[PDB]
Amino acid sequence: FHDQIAMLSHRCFNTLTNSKILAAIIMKKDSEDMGVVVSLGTGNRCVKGDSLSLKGETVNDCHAEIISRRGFIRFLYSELMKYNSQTAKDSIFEPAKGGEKLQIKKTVSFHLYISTAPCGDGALFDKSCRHYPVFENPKQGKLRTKVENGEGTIPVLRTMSCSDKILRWNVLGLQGALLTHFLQPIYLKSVTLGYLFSQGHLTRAICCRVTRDGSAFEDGLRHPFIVNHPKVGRVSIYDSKRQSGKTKETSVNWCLADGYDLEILDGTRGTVDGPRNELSRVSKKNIFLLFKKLCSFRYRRDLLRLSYGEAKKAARDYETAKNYFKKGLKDMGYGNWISKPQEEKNFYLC
Amino acid sequence: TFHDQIAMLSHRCFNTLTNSFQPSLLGRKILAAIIMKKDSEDMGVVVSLGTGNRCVKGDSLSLKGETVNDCHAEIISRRGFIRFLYSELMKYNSQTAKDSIFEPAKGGEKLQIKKTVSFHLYISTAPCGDGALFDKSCSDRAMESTESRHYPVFENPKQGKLRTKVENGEGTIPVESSDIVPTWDGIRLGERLRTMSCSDKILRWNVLGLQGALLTHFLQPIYLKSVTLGYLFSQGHLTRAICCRVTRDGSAFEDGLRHPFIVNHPKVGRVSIYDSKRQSGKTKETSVNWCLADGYDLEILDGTRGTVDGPRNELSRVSKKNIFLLFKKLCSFRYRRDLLRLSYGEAKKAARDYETAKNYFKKGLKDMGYGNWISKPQEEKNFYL
RNA sequence: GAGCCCCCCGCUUCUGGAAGCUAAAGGGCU
Ligand SMILES: O=P(O)(O)O[C@H]1[C@H](OP(=O)(O)O)[C@H](OP(=O)(O)O)[C@H](OP(=O)(O)O)[C@@H](OP(=O)(O)O)[C@H]1OP(=O)(O)O
Ligand SMILES: O=P(O)(O)O[C@H]1[C@H](OP(=O)(O)O)[C@H](OP(=O)(O)O)[C@H](OP(=O)(O)O)[C@@H](OP(=O)(O)O)[C@H]1OP(=O)(O)O
Ligand SMILES: [Zn+2]
Ligand SMILES: [Zn+2]
Ligand SMILES: [Zn+2]
Ligand SMILES: [Zn+2]
Repeated sequence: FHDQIAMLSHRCFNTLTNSKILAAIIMKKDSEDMGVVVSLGTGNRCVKGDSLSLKGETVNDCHAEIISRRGFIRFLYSELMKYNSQTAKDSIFEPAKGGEKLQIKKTVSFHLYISTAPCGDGALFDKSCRHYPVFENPKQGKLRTKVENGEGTIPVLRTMSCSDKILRWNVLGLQGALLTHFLQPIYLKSVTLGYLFSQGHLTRAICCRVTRDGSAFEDGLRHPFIVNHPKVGRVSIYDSKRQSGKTKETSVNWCLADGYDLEILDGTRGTVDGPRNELSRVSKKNIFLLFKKLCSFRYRRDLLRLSYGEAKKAARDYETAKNYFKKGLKDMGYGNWISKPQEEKNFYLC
Repeated sequence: TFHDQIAMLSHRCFNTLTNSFQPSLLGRKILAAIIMKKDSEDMGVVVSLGTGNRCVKGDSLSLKGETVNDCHAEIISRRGFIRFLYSELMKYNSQTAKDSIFEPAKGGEKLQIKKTVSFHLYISTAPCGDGALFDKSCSDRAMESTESRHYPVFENPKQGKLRTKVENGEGTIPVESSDIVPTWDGIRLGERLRTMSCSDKILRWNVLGLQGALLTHFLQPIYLKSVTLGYLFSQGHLTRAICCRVTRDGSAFEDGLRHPFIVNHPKVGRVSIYDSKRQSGKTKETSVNWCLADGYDLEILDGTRGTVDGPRNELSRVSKKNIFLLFKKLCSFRYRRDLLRLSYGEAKKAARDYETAKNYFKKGLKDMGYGNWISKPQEEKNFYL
């Protein structure tokens, strides 16, 4: 099953780049349907403190998984644009309970593919080493933050590892805070790894680290947020020699609604590769514009007046679930999750 | 001491140990040995032996200290010396204090080496790094100079720079403006693993001691007295490589260091004539270890993986785990209950004096202008037992 | 200050040999 996911992602990337560390998100309409790559990203770098922007014109994490999520979010905005009464049947969204929000249809699902293991708790193992998590040592399961000048992470202006962010996705959903105003949380059906795959430490890293001490965490999670446990798999055949070849710091991102227009960024700074230093299309400003257009289209003038921080905090349910998940992580002994100052998110669109 | 004696002792010990073993040890090799001399008329006895020319890859590292991060001959030789020191500390007691190489120091808290006992080191070639940036045609002639005063030469700024043996690369490259921070998952994901050169390690021994950090609980630092090389010897290069490069900008570094930690200026020497048969290619990866307490037992390791060469890839007796086991045994024997409840990293950090000296030495190396020391990921030094 | 090539050093692919990569240390030419 995961071989088809990997080959689909590789074929899509090769076709788009005809004119590597590569992640993709794949939406499979039905079991018989092969599936289509919907979001695609590459990169291995993260910006530093000097490239941090208060007004949010720079992507603060050019890693592959993060940028694929940010392409998938743009794709979801596009699909919400396309939704109407006439095209309701042919879309992937259906009315949810209460009629206040839409929701993803049952048959359509999403899957994630990463060429290598996420940084953090997904590659803490040696040759010696239903979910089957592994908790043999006290140090295992701790939060780790990305280090500057490298792909690695160190245990706890600091950016959490890819594994911790995948855990946050598996608890609070993929859609983020803003799309909660119009959607229910969406969770990955499966996670596929190309290299550096350990079953015990991947399932512990992404889902099961909050189920170590029993089911005392799920009960406190208000619906519809759940502790997702996606199916975890590996590619059947793999390259033997680890690839140590030097890797460029360019990041390629694409979404299904963009046709054949890839965007290239440099992870050291987080802007489009060019002398003019164009604003990235996966940046905070473009996402806020896309949301304000969705709100204008949906006649929800209440959300227009809110800035990025105010609109993000407007989703009471999502923010309460986020705070509860952070507190649950701090309780079990994993260190404090770092959040950037609110002045970064307190920007008003022009 | 007459260097030819050190070389003959080392090679005779090797030949006797491997006189009738498997033919796989007939390839080219680099040999290092440590010799101890109890008095003036002592003929000399080998107390360690190591070989090999490789290191581990970034993939083969271990999170519980079950691998050896290096296999260069001098490194394995110093590890064997550490094992010998542990065994000799085991044998010590009140009855056999005179026959032992140790004597009580001021206050009796920690032992020290007898003033009549000395240690020498022989390497079959020049140590990699700052000690080998010159052609074999630059071979100086052997002179029996009575004076012990070194003669370092600082021809260019590039000389004196620190350097690492990168993985899957050729040569010995300085600590660049490469700010790649060594991390466990980062190295696993595919970055380059950089192990420090043997010349830098020998400088570290001369400034800190050959006993490491754990042994400093029970002993004062142990220093070397002579280094004998069998090829690629140059006085002005080797002297700066091992001990003089920390004294280039005056003696202000010496007064900063705190007794019993002091710089060491061992007598440098070269064998009378080199063995001209030094083939460049065909350098296999097997490594050999031998200590005095072992008797006739030699440990053969595959240098690429850092484990015992065999299908079972069992533990190496020079690995960090076995050294920690010996430390626990000695702490139990010496009624040191407080140290018995600490981890490897904390036990090394328990010795305030050695840690302070090591940090000061690294800071002095960086400030004076030779780069920054490259350390293994913290998840690899502080392991789980 | 730029460009080119001449030599010694740990890996992959077709007992031996051949090719390629690795980035440092000296040299020559315009
Ligand atoms: O860009 P992402 O990596 O996908 O996540 C960012 C951001 O994380 P980064 O700053 O590391 O990029 C926020 O995390 P913080 O570091 O700011 O704490 C996070 O959550 P918050 O914005 O609530 O802090 C999230 O937001 P969401 O919960 O909607 O997934 C999202 O923020 P943006 O998408 O607005 O940039
Ligand atoms: O090569 P070795 O002679 O065995 O030196 C190793 C080790 O070097 P490796 O990099 O090859 O593992 C450490 O060097 P770094 O990892 O820091 O670069 C260093 O350990 P410390 O810096 O923490 O002191 C040292 O320690 P010591 O001076 O006590 O001998 C010692 O460590 P081990 O004895 O544990 O192998
Ligand atoms: Zn990452
Ligand atoms: Zn799980
Ligand atoms: Zn060497
Ligand atoms: Zn000297």
